[PDB]
Amino acid sequence: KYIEYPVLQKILIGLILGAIVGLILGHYGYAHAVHTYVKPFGDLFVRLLCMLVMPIVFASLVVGAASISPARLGRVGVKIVVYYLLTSAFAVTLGIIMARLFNPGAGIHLAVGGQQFQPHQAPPLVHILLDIVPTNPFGALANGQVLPTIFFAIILGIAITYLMNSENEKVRKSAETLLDAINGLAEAMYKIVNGVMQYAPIGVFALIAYVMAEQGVHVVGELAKVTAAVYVGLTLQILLVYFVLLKIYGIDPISFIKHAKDAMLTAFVTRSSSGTLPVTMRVAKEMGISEGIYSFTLPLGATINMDGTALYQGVATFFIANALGSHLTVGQQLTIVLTAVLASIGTAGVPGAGAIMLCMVLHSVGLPLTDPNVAAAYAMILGIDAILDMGRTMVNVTGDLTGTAIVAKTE
Amino acid sequence: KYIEYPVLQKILIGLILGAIVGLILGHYGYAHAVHTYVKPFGDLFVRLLCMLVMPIVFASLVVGAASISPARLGRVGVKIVVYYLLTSAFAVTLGIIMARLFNPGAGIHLAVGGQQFQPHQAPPLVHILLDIVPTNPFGALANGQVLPTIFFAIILGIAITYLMNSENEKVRKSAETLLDAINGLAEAMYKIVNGVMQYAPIGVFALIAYVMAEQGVHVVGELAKVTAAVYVGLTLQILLVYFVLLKIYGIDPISFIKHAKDAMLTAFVTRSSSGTLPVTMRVAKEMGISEGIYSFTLPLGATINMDGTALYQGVATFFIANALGSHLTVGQQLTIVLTAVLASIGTAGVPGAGAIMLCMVLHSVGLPLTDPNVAAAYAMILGIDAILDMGRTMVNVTGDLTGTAIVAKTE
Amino acid sequence: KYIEYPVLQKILIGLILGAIVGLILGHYGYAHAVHTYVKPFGDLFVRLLCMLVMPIVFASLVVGAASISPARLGRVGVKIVVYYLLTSAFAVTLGIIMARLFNPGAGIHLAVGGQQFQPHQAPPLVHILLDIVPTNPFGALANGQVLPTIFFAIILGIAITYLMNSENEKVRKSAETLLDAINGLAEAMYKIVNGVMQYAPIGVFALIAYVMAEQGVHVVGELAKVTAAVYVGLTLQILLVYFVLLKIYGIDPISFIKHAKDAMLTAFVTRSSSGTLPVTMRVAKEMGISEGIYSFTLPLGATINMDGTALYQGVATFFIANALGSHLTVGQQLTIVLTAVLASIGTAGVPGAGAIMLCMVLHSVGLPLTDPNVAAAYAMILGIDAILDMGRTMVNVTGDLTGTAIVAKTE
Ligand SMILES: N[C@@H](CC(=O)O)C(=O)O
Ligand SMILES: N[C@@H](CC(=O)O)C(=O)O
Ligand SMILES: N[C@@H](CC(=O)O)C(=O)O
Ligand SMILES: [Hg+2]
Ligand SMILES: [Hg+2]
Ligand SMILES: [Hg+2]
Ligand code: NA
Ligand code: NA
Ligand code: NA
Ligand code: NA
Ligand code: NA
Ligand code: NA
Repeated sequence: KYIEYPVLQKILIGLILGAIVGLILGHYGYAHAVHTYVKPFGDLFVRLLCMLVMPIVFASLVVGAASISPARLGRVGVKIVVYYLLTSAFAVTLGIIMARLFNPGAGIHLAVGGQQFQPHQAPPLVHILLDIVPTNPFGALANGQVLPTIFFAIILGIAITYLMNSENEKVRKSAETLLDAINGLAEAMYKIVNGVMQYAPIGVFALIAYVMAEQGVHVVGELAKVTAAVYVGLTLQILLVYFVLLKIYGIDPISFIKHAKDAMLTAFVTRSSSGTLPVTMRVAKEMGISEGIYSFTLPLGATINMDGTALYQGVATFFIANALGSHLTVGQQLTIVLTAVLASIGTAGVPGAGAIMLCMVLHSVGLPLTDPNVAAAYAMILGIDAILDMGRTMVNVTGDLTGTAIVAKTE
Repeated sequence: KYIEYPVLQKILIGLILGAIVGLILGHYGYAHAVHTYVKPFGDLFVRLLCMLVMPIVFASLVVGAASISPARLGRVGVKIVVYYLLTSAFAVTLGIIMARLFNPGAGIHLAVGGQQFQPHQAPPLVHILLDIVPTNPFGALANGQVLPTIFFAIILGIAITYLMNSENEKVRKSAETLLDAINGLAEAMYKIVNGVMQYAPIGVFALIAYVMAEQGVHVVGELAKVTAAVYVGLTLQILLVYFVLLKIYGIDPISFIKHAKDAMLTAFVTRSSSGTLPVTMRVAKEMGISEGIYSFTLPLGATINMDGTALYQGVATFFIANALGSHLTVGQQLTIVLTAVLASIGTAGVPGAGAIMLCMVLHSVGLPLTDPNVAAAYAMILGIDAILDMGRTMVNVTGDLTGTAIVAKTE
Repeated sequence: KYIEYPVLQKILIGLILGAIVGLILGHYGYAHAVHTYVKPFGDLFVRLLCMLVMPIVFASLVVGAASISPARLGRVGVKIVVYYLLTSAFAVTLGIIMARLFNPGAGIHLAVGGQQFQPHQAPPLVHILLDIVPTNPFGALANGQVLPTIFFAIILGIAITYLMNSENEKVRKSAETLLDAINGLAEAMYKIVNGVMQYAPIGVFALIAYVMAEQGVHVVGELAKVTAAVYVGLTLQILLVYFVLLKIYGIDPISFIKHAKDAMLTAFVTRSSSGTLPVTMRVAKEMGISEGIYSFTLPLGATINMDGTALYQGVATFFIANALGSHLTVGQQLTIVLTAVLASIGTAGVPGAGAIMLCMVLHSVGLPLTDPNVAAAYAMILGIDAILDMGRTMVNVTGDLTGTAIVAKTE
């Protein structure tokens, strides 16, 4: 093989290179040829990711839950925790607002096979609620059907914690192992993501290659018009959420960012919120942060509190929805906010991360990728993920420090 | 929230309070209003429990099996073990007899939606037997289908034990962990039960509230006429099984019970056979019981040997069956005995315990709760569970001591 | 029970005894009586094995994969590993050639219920490839569907290894447990096989008993005509593969076998490649083998590198195929080679081993045992497994030593 380059550029090459190879084929040799020999690889890629969606949505939440089991965290955390949720809860709320002013997709409308998309009527409100509670975890889990799963995972995780406080040692010990195994399953699923991401370059080249053969050039407008909605959203996040809640705690924002200057750029280029933990802690002290404080929060916000992603999944949803020609009904629209948070708490904080947990938010809100259109749209954002992933990852780290700094203030 | 009362009364309040709120609505505002705003909560409750039914029927038996893996128990146990089964095997056999004289349900007959219940013809005997052996554990397990599951769990558990005797240490160690993880899954599922039971008060209030709006008052007769069948069954258990097998071993029954006086009342009020282990052992010595003897049996009979429940599940089945208008065919009727034992060996020995493992015995014997009628009946017993649960739990503990005392005699 | 004999003979008795009881009923009392009271037991047996097929195809490969995770093995192994695959890869390639000259089954053609067998058209090549990648591991696994499973297992296993090299200790530790649990699941599934094999005597008696009542005596020709294809294949394996690659490394083959004389006969009679490890190592030195060399290879080739089985599963497939009247299309025919290897790397190296992993190779290549014909054919080979199993097991061990000896030469 030999293929050793820095995946980041190593992927941007497929993106920029795929777009051109796609367009030239815009005219000339009809893309049909592309939809036959090129797209197949773009699909292999798309599936390798949906593969993971279940095992991670599960293992990922049983662990996430246990890392917030009230009570199971000093009240030094209770504070920080309430922090992460509200930051992320708002992060998405903001994303929807960007989706509003910016109508990414709207106009990009596609009917794939010639037929358009239409969702199945939601069962009576009563059943929609009772359905969140799986009737058979194994089953619900066995065959897609997210929510039910999420629900069971949180209940499993939070339950495991209380076993750890069990007077009995066998019990206290069993829980430790089981919880240990789950985790690992999830932690192992990431190795797979990282691995898959090594194929990202080829896959991305196929996806965008295809989206260019078809859809003409109009997609470039929508794709970029999407990115705009994201960043103008990410920077708003920081400016309207961070600085606003930093001057609220007598913290100099300006100088603040000058210290996180290394923690941000690091995460922004590596895209590995997790792999950028050391650089996030070095900066922890540098700005006079108490040891027992960033030693606890920075490592927790590395997986949880990915408000940078929550904004992503918020806008991503409206992109798909608008591209298909469907209008999200407030209710499912507020389901995104509720979901995106758990979906973000699910993200691994690695290259693939974000995108993968998007399916979680799509299956919920009725937009199965098993559908020609949805899968056709999803394949677009998944192609420009890298771009959105960078600015994404950066906010994730920021939110952490910005939380750690504020928690110190009142501790 | 604030809600801190002693669940036991805290639930009896919903029961007694729900019945009245139900009847007043007997006349006046037709219960239809109830079947619309009240029943939904009674259902949330009913599902939270069926949820657990699979993970526990599995983890619960893999562990139960390993705790009886012949050989894997001193022959000091072999004795005690043969004891528990036969006590429980008969406990149910007795329950069926109570179901006989007392026809709980019979006359309570309901057709829910207006249609009546009718079971699917059982496949040729040949297939019924071969079917107990799952063709794909994961599958069989994934989507309901008990028996197959039970079967695989026992085989898994008993198998794990033999790995622990493996000369090789890696093998011997692996088995230890895996077995450790399973357990925990089950031990964790109980935390959930306990949790769910914290909702019991609300749920019960809904269930019985509904059963009173409909069915008029005739249900009170059947419900109580059921309780009778149980207790007059539990006391018979003790009197015809315990005292009979106590005077058979030169053990003074009268005085006997005077010592277990604290172990019984304890379990009878806490309803936590497990949580009542310390009080069961304090009494262990008090009556001159050898250390190495109650140190081994009392802790084993805390989970296994729940002959108090086996009687429950025995009568419970005939209640449902009679309420629907179906006559249990001897064969499925003897299936209950065979099932109820494993179902009791599955019970956790906690508040929820009993009822939850009932579904296990229902899915077997063809009475899926996924059915309007069955689910309608089940919802009745599940409403008066607390009452039956107390006298239940008490016999569970008794059987333990009554076994420990006899095993000492011959050891 | 009492039943304590040496399963090996203890089974040959059922085989030889079943055949006679079958034929006498050839004439006289039509076998219909047999297909009603005899076959049912032959089926119980057949299912007990298919039961295991999934849990083992999974746990079995996650472990197998981790035991070859490149890199995760000294380069002292890389050598030995490349060895096992190529030996087994060719072992099967050879089996197909035996299936060619010998047309086991061809002529044995059956239509069970009166209808013949016909496979479902394979989806477009594109989908056949993308389908190997499961969309939902849990699902794919939950309900049969091998390949997808295999694929995920290898990716899980190989992934776990890289977690063990993780700087972080928690990560490094989690992977250890999870990997530990999986293994055990598989190691436990064998206990079940061994157990099931204790029923082998009865089961085999039923199977062949039936195949004799029907099919007349013509089956004896095919059954034996099959065995021939195997052995004349196993001996060719050794002579054309081993001796050829032994004189290639200045190793005296003749004398060679005189030392493995005990390691072979041992494995040949016990049929437990694994249980014959000690006798394989005693011989390790005896022939001047470096400690650090057979201490690493012999224990690895005990589970992996079962080229004796790979030849089995190679011919076994053509037996079934020919018996049904279907011609394996080169492509699925080369799928067998690719599958048989993983299928052999799946075998446990115990009595049942081989046969059980055959289903793995059948589900792949479209020949579900859920089909009257396939299941009818499979039931024949499964009846004479013991015979093929012995000569099988022997080559498995041989390949090990023959690999160890050659790796020492160049190390
Ligand atoms: N990979 C990003 C998260 C995401 O893309 O969703 C990170 O490093 O945190
Ligand atoms: N909860 C009871 C058992 C049951 O209700 O089935 C106990 O403590 O043993
Ligand atoms: N049981 C054989 C393998 C097989 O039958 O496939 C062994 O000992 O290696
Ligand atoms: Hg996906
Ligand atoms: Hg239930
Ligand atoms: Hg099989
Ligand atoms: Na996350
Ligand atoms: Na974060
Ligand atoms: Na139990
Ligand atoms: Na008990
Ligand atoms: Na193998
Ligand atoms: Na071998």
